[PDB]
Amino acid sequence: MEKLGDICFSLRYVPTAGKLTVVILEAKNLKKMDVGGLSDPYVKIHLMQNGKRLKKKKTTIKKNTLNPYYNESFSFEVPFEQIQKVQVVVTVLDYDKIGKNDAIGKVFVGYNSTGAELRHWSDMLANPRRPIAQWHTLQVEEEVDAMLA
Ligand SMILES: [Ca+2]
Ligand SMILES: [Ca+2]
Ligand SMILES: [Ca+2]
Ligand SMILES: [Ca+2]
Repeated sequence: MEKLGDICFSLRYVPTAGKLTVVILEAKNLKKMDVGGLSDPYVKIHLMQNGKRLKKKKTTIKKNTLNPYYNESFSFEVPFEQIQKVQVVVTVLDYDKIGKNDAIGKVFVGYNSTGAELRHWSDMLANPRRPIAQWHTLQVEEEVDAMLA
């Protein structure tokens, strides 16, 4: 579908600690969202269960780059009886000094995820020994929101 860029993040889930850790690592080949410029990307994470947004986090903003590096870690309290139902939604947006920020693209992993998104989630569930990083193709916001609704 649309060439919007790719996002790399790691996942780890430790049931005895009830802790899900998501590290936003880097993105690549992001779409330009500023006329006569590049983009000023930041990343949002939503933790969702049953269509309800339970937690939200945001990375810092990187100026003028289509290939940002973050290495920003976020942790979430998720008990073992809930982990199978959660969705981790990752959105890359372009910060604008004036007006609304511009969503570049979005992806989710977790309950009801598909393809490489499901694979990453499954790998996390099987291997709490270490964080597992994987790249993900960004999709247009409208498409992902439809799959989450
Ligand atoms: Ca813009
Ligand atoms: Ca800026
Ligand atoms: Ca901008
Ligand atoms: Ca704007």
